Amino acid sequence: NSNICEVCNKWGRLFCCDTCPRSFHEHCHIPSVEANKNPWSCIFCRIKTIQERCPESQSGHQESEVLMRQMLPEEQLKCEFLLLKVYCDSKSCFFASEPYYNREGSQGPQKPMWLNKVKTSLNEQMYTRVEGFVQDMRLIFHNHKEFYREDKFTRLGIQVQDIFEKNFRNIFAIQETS
Ligand SMILES: [Zn+2]
Ligand SMILES: [Zn+2]
Ligand SMILES: [Zn+2]
Repeated sequence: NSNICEVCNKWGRLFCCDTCPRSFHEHCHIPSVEANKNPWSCIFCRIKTIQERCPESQSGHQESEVLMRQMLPEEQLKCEFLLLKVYCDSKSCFFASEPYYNREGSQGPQKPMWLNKVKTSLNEQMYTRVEGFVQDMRLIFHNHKEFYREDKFTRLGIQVQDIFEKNFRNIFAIQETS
C-alpha cells in the first residue's frame, strides 16, 4: 500500500485498500472509511467494479440524460467519487470551507456554496437527482468568478472547475464532442 493519503498526499493515520495499493485518511475518503469491513475496498475499486460488471456503461451519454438520473446507489457513488476527485486537487482548499465576502466593489453571492457543504448534503442523501449535485458544484465556481471579477484570483475557480468538468465527463461517460 501507499504510505501517503491518495487525496491530500500526506502521511498520518491511514486506512489501506484491500484491493488496490491506495491509502486514505478516514475523512479524506468519501464516504468516510467504514468502521469494520474486512476486506475493505476504496471508492476507486468500487467504481472500477461498476464498469466491469457493465462494460456498456462506458458508451457515450448525453449530459441532459445523466443529470435527470435519480440518485440510486450507483449514481450516489459516482457523485461521491467525482467530489473526491475535486478534493484530490490541492487548489480545492480554496473552496472547501464556508466562504465570506467583504471586498470593495463586489457583493457576495445570493447562494453561497462550498465543498464541505456538498459533502454533507451527499452524506445526508439530500440530492434526489444527479442534477442537484452538479448544480451545487457548478455554483461554487460561478460564485467565485462573479465575486472576484477582474482580480486574477478568479483563475482559481476556472482551474478547479476544469478538474470538476473533466472528471464529470469521465465518470459519467459523457459522449465525446468537438
Ligand atoms: Zn488525506
Ligand atoms: Zn482500492
Ligand atoms: Zn451490463
